[PDB]
Amino acid sequence: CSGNLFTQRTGTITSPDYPNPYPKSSECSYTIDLEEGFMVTLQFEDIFDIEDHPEVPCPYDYIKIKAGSKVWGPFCGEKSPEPISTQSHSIQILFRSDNSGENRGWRLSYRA
Ligand SMILES: [Ca+2]
Ligand SMILES: [Ca+2]
Repeated sequence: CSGNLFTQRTGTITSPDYPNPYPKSSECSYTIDLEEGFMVTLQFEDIFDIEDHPEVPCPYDYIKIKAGSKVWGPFCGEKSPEPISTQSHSIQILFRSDNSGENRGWRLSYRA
């Protein structure tokens, strides 16, 4: 769940094995890499189910997105964020999980 490079102008990315529980000890990363001038919008779809924590926001299981100097996240819980207009052709996503719990993860679609 590392190394993927997405170069088509639309696509779908999910947590490993979605909608089944994601693996424990996940250290996943993904890149969307389109031609300069393209502008990617990210929209979560379907169920969103990332373990949360009572003491800190999204410490150990989380998704985070970066485009240029902009970072969105970390996100977790049972509700996705609203769609993200990245204003970029170059997007980095990472997804972490720890060794406990049994949550189903995430699905997002991207378009440019
Ligand atoms: Ca691991
Ligand atoms: Ca967990």
